[PDB]
Amino acid sequence: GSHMKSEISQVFEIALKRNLPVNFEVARESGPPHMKNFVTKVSVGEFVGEGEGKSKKISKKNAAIAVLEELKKLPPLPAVERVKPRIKKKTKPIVKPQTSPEYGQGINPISRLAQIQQAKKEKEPEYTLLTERGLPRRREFVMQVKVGNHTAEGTGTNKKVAKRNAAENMLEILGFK
RNA sequence: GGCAGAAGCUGCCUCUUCGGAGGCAGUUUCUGCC
Repeated sequence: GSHMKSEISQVFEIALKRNLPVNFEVARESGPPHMKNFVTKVSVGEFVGEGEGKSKKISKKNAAIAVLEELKKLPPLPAVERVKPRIKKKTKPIVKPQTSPEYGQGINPISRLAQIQQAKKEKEPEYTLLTERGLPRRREFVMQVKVGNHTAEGTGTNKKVAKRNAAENMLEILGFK
């Protein structure tokens, strides 16, 4: 074996200890301001990479793989100090996840609702925040969303997670379920 | 040739009145968009 499920996920947090990786940026300066980036590049340490790969019909992380080879040629680092202890801690990844020989367009309410908006020539719903609460012994997120004439609500730990809990209602409020 | 959104996986950042909260991105599988 020579690859994993993610490879940009390696580059992405080494930036915390190297202060030069994860510098993803545009590849042009005479068109991207119009509406969309339409090509991307990355710089890491003393090197640089681009999304092209062999043809991009291979992966969507050729940009990072082309610069992750420089993370193997790094200095001793005379700045941003670190440690590497052993025989004192142990860890293991999760084993609950699974795979399938097939896929679908409605695996969960959350993806399903987001996927339906694009088929209507939209992008996303009209999400909103309420959080009209703050008791001496109770605090929580309270999301609101609108889709035309109706609304749903949900709970979470940030504005990228309360979207999950509300989506179970988002199909039943407007009659998609 | 090429990008953005959602979920699953990965991990980071800050606050706490001691209930707990607030904030991010990446990838990959679906979709749409270039």
